[PDB]
Amino acid sequence: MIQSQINRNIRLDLADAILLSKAKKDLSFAEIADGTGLAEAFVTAALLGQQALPADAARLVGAKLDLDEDSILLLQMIPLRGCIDDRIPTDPTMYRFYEMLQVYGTTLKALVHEKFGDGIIAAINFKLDVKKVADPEGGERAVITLDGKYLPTKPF
Amino acid sequence: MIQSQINRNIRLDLADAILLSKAKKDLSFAEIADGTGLAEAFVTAALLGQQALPADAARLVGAKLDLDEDSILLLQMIPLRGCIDDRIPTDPTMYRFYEMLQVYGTTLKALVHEKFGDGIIAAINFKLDVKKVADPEGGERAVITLDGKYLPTKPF
Amino acid sequence: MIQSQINRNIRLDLADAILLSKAKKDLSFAEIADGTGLAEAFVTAALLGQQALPADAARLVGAKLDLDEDSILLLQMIPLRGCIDDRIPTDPTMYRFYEMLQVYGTTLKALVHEKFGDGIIAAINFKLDVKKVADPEGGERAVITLDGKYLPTKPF
Amino acid sequence: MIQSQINRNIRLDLADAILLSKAKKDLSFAEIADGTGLAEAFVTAALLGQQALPADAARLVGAKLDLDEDSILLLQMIPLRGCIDDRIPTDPTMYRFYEMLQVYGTTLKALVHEKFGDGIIAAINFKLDVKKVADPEGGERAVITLDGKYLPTKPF
Amino acid sequence: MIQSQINRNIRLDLADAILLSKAKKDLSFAEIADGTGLAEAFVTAALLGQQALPADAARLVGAKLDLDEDSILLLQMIPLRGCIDDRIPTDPTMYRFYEMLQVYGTTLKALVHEKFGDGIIAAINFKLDVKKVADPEGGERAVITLDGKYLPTKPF
Amino acid sequence: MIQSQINRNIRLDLADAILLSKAKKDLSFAEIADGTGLAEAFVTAALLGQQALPADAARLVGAKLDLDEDSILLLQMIPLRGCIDDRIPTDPTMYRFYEMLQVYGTTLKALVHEKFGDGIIAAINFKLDVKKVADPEGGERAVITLDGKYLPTKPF
Amino acid sequence: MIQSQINRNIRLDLADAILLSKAKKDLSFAEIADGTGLAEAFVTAALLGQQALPADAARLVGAKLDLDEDSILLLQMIPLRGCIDDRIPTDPTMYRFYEMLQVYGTTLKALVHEKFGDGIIAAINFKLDVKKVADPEGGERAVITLDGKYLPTKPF
Amino acid sequence: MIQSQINRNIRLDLADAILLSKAKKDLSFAEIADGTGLAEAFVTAALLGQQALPADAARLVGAKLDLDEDSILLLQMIPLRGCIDDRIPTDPTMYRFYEMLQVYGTTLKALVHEKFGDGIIAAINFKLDVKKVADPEGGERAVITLDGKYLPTKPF
Amino acid sequence: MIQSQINRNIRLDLADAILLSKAKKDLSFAEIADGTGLAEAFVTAALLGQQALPADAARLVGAKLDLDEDSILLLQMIPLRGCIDDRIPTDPTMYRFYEMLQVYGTTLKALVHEKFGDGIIAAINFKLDVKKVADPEGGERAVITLDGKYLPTKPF
Amino acid sequence: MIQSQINRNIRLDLADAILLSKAKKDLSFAEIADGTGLAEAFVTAALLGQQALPADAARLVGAKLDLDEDSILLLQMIPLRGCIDDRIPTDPTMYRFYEMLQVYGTTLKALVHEKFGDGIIAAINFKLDVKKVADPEGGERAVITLDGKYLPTKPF
Ligand SMILES: [Cl-]
Ligand SMILES: [Cl-]
Ligand SMILES: [Cl-]
Ligand SMILES: [Cl-]
Ligand SMILES: [Cl-]
Ligand SMILES: [Cl-]
Ligand SMILES: [Cl-]
Ligand SMILES: [Cl-]
Ligand SMILES: [Cl-]
Ligand SMILES: [Cl-]
Repeated sequence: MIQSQINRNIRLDLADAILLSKAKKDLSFAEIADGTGLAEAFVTAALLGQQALPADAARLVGAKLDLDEDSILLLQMIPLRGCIDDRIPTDPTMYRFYEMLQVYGTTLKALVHEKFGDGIIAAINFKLDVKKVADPEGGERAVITLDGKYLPTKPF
Repeated sequence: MIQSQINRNIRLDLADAILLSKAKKDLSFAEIADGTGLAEAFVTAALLGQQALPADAARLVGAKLDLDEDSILLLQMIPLRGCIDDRIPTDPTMYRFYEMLQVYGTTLKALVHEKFGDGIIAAINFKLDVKKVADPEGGERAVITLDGKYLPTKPF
Repeated sequence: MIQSQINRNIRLDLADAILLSKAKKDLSFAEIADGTGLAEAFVTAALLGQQALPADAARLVGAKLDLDEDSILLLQMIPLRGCIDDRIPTDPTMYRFYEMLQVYGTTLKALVHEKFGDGIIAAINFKLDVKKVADPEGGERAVITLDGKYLPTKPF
Repeated sequence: MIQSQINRNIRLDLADAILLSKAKKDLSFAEIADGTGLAEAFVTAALLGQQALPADAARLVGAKLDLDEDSILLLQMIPLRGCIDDRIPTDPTMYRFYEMLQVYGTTLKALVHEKFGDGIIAAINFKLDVKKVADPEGGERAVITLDGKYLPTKPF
Repeated sequence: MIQSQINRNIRLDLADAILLSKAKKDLSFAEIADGTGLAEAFVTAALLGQQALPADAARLVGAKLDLDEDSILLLQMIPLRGCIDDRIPTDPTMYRFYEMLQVYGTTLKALVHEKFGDGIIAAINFKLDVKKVADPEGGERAVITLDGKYLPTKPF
Repeated sequence: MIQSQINRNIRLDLADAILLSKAKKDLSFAEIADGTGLAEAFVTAALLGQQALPADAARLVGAKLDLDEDSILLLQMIPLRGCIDDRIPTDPTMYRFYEMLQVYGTTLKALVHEKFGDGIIAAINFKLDVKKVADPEGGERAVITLDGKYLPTKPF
Repeated sequence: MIQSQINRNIRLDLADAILLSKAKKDLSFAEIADGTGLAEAFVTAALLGQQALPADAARLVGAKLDLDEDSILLLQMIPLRGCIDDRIPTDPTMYRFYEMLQVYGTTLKALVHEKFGDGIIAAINFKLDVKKVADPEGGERAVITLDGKYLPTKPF
Repeated sequence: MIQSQINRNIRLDLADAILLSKAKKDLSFAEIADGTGLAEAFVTAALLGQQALPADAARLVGAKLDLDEDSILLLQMIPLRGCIDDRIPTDPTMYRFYEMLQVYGTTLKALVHEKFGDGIIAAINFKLDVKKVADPEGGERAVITLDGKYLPTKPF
Repeated sequence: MIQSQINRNIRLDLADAILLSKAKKDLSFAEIADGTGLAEAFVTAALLGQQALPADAARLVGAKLDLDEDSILLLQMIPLRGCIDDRIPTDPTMYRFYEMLQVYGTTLKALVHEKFGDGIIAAINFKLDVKKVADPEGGERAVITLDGKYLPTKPF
Repeated sequence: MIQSQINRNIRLDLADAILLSKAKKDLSFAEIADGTGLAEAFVTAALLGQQALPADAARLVGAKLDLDEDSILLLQMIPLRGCIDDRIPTDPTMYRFYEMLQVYGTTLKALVHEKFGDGIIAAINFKLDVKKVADPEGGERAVITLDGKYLPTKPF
């Protein structure tokens, strides 16, 4: 039977536990997700309390990280999502994504309405991935793809 | 000589005037940007107060929207950026981009550090893009790609 | 060509003009929405800045309210939605719906997950109606129906 | 004799324990409420810290969840209600109910005054329910019914 | 037909106008309410944007204050209530009532539940009067009576 | 020697323990205060961290509630007052007192200046009392009286 | 008859106009207060929207500053007090007094209780003066004296 | 070698421990500071986490309060200063000093600039003291003296 | 006679007017400061409402920018300082300085106490400067130098 | 394999422990950083949770401070940065750097755009150092150098 959380601190504390075990075992997120049949961003997000793992994947990551049974169960619960401590990130890495909203939020709105119509790009119907590639002017770049579904707002 | 703003309200007011004229003339953002040599997201963002147009682009868009001379001048000013009214968007379309941060912000941090290292993905050396794609299962999918430069944080 | 707003105050200013004209004419929202083909709540929400009217409806309600051409155009724009002045309503009538969230939000989460699964009840895919019924104990009750769609969240 | 709480964290901590036990036993909220004579939304809200269970119900759910006597006593306390961590939900599932307020709050006010008069729809003399209904265009529709008493505001 | 407001600033601007007129005419609130059939606290709250005057009262006070026709109509509108500028009053005289809540809010909760039960004392089914009397120990006291109905919350 | 607190949490944690004991013993606040010579509102407020008990009273209530010695001493401390978790109550019962300020705060100020002059009604030389009175129309009325000293502000 | 304000911006806008006229006339607050028979700090506070002038003082200062009759009437109103734009000062000069509270607030409380007892030092029965005193080790010191009455909080 | 804190909770937790000890020994702040060579307000502020004691004074108060060696060491650390839980005090006694800022903050600025010039009165080079004085109208008066150095702001 | 402001909006409005004239005349901040005797950052801060200009400097910049007499007088007023619209900058260029605080603020504290002792680095007895330097690895380095006087906190 | 944190409290708790150990050994930040090959501000920031140490540095500082293996592992994790408890520093020493932003933030923006162009000085590409200098007029000054790369924002 599906089970859900209502207080984020339970799964966020579990996340800190997972991170220590991961560091102690010198593991990557890529290798923890290996063998789950699930994308690295989905599995990572679960570990960090923002998604629920199916039972088989919870058991597999739990074995990797030497987690107890209550931890393995908790990873299968539907989370109380929200990873930002207090609404606006303080961490520079996370902040940049917030800054994108500050600079391009209204442009994204305007061009979503022009290209798709009145409604939204779903934050629920998703796939997410992060790639590193060379920058042609030197150095490296991130190409992060958010693959969402347009959901129209229509009169009733 | 470069000129810059310190109060966002001057350019956001101009954005509202620009959008009324745009509506009255039944124009798209695509056609406003057409002929400027500048990307539609860049020109859009400038009309909306979040980038500076070079003089020739400001004159071209100003002729298209029947803007006055002070307005064309204002569009060339480096803006006081920040499009969100009060920190967290109230608008559902814009809100989804905030919710993405709430769900995936720590995952984005985690994967950036794993794949690139310590530092940030910069959204000044950056361009965002929205593609319409047919969902193979009915409806339309927005693929939003975020491309920024990795700037490392290194010991000194 | 679709047109969109980015600062809520343009349409909220128009809303207050609408309400003054409506008061002088002694109009009801039911009568304004008469002949429109659209639900009372939908049209009312448009007048108040939170939905867009199709051109014919904008023309009709604009005739009823003696609106000028710019105002009729404004009602057809996709709004920057967000009706609450500063996040938490001050108005008692409005505040009761917020209090509903303070008391039942986590219950709504838990029951949505049990009945449907991981995901959301979609705020954009919608219909809303307010019905006055008799309270058998004396007085009246409001029955407010929120008719939404379940959108699942699934591993990838 | 009636007993009340003044800090929500006592009952919210109890909720987290209830949820871990419920998950360990793979129970649904529907079955926990079964045998209690009380609506599933009512009982669920109690477990989650937002309502008080009568003594018979507290004992009955306490038996099903293997709760100690202090916990069964706590469930009978009149709570310090307020389920949202910090005013605006971060969790997408709960956030959609907040967003309905941001889109429709003023419409709800305007139609309540039109149909009933000055005053409020109460959230104490109130019930809530959630029904699943197949969308005739594929998938599941969620109908949420909010039912409150009208309480007039009159001159004095 | 009943008319309502959605933005407090319209009625609060009018309240400032009413206060300048009242000051110019050197009137009291007691004098303004006299011959109205209505309690000074009700009429005063209406002038200050927090209640709706019935038509007869509105024209009466309108004549006294030399108000224009739009102003007399505005006074009959159901307000967007909320008199505090930003949530916590800055004014010492207003602050003291806020401080009563900070010191005695939980005691008020506890004693309401003991004396009446689970529920609220409605702040709507109300009447309010302020009296000045001698303090037996010297000086003057305010006796402020808040007469409201208990509305129970019962299991459902 | 008088002793005072600077962190409310010490007294608020004690309040919770007090409340658990009270419930385990099925005591009322009336009965806890009976025998102490001290008003029920004062004794209750002290238990909940908002007033200081004299030593004898602290011992009397400590006996009744089976409290340890550090707890009996803590009840005698002058508290760091402030019972609201975060400024605006989430609890419906307490929120109603906040709502009364949002509706009537400016009217209270206006009538206080009219009746008394410039200054305040003191929340310190003060007593609050709650009295049950059946409504003529069925059900109960809460008549709540706020009685406070007027303290003038005069030119210097 | 006494008159009062409910929106600080009326008196604050007047304050700014007073300040321009004062600067145009190259006047000091000392000189403006000369002849009123009222303290510098009181009269200054009045001009800045935080006290009420008696009529004669208001006519005197109004003559010095060439205020119209509406302005002189406004200066006699009991203000809606609160001079800080948004709770915490941004101005360094004003900020230092806030910093004094951050450093010494709990010490002030502790010593007040030790020296006087439970209660407060009033901020209404209160006079203030700023005095320049030569500093022995070079420079100037300000000695700000806060002179207010102890108001006990007693059991009842 | 000087030692400094960066998280206030270490020293604030220590202050609570000190206060329980002080209460258990029925000591005053005046007694605690005797023999220290330091002003009562300074020593008290140190115990409460807002100043650092010299080693000899830390040892002396440590002995009086029966503090362990880590605690005596902690008292010598330069604190992370800021005694207000959340920016605006809830406690009435502390709140009065905040209200003084809200009433007189702009007057303080105005008179400081007039008497001294552009710059600030220091809250670092700062001595303060609380004196009890009888009121010739009856009762007791607090005279708080804030004695700070003037620090000018000049062009560069 | 020294003159001072109490509401930042007067000088911030003037700043926007100044910036428009500066843009129309195609002037640099270096050119505006030319001839004044005053550092670029000091004069720029004055134009932007954060510093007062000596009269001769005000007259000079006023001539260049074609400002009226009232405006030239306003620039001589001691401002109500604080340039950030709402506490945390939204603009990326300004934000980086805030983020420096979030990353290195506790380090700055720690190293300041180590090198100098207890107290502060003043922002009054203070100047800053921005210098351009070539990056040998390509492009340009900005070296920002913060130079402030150490002001000790000593026991009293 | 690189490891990263998502909850600052883990590293901030470590920082408090480091600071107690450091005080017990009477250590300086200079001596702790000696021998690491890394700058004082960099190593200090790492101990304080705002930078990550390489393995050899982490082992070296951990030997000087008698840290356990888990703590040495923690120091090597990329942190969740953000040292300010709640956005605006309460501590005077840290606050002065915030005040620098409030006075000069817009000047910094304006002069960055004039000297460099549109874009940012990157708060990541960094070295900072704090230098103690003789003040010619008497006392000491802090010279703080922020050495960052200009990152332009260009049209596209
Ligand atoms: Cl990925
Ligand atoms: Cl695009
Ligand atoms: Cl509770
Ligand atoms: Cl249901
Ligand atoms: Cl009355
Ligand atoms: Cl009572
Ligand atoms: Cl006022
Ligand atoms: Cl003075
Ligand atoms: Cl003292
Ligand atoms: Cl410079």
